[PDB]
Amino acid sequence: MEMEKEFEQIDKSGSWAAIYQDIRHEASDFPSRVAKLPKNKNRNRYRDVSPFDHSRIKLHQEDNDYINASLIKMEEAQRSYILTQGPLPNTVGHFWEMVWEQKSRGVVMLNRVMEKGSLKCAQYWPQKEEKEMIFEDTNLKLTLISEDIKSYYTVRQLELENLTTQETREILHFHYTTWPDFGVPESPASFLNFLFKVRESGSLSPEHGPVVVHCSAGIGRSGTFCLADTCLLLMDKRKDPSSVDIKKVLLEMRKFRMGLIQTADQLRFSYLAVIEGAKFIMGD
Repeated sequence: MEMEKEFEQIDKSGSWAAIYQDIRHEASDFPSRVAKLPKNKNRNRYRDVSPFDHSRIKLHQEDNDYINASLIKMEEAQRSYILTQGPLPNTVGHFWEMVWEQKSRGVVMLNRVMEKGSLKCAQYWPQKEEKEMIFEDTNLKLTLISEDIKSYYTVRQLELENLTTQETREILHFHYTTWPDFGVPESPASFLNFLFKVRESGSLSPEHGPVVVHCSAGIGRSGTFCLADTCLLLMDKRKDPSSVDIKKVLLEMRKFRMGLIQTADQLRFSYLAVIEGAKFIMGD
């Protein structure tokens, strides 16, 4: 069923809450035993959001290999993503260790450091060229190279240095700065424009490790980003684009991380973004 017609059907009947609850009911449940060990309590931002054991990212260190992050591997679309929580004061060094070990090119950030008067993630990158950051626990140095501030997003060039080997890499930071404190955007135009800028940079492409994407918990805005991308890519690839079923794609992605798409308003926005974005994929 063409999603655009499905969309008007749900909208006129006002059943978004009922659709969303069906998804929550049918979603996978796998163990997350490592996340729940007592030695990891200060590595989790929220008690109710954990990576499944089968899909978690492992840090390459013998001490403690745990980080709240998951590998979402989309086999038909041929895309992979790492979804993670906003880093905590005690995990900023683990976060950049993961970026290094997984060979990522880009970091995608969908929240502000402070929202609703409260801190949603640590200030984990440097704000001035001449004031670099050193992560002593993981032996990394991070320097701000340049910054381009636009009306709806900021793109930063960063240099990450492995202090053990003195290798350096360029990391691109894509920061969407205008998601509202409550609710979802009224139009998907600026979110789609952001997604295409990430794509154009090479950060989503198979010559690099998976992109790292995060918000505060790493499941809501982050889920919207990867669901819209994968759905638009499948519409590009298939003979019949109307065969793409966003609810089935979302359930496949929830085999790899719990809770993706947090509200019925986020589900509706995901539909809207894919519908409007297809009016470029089909050729515009």
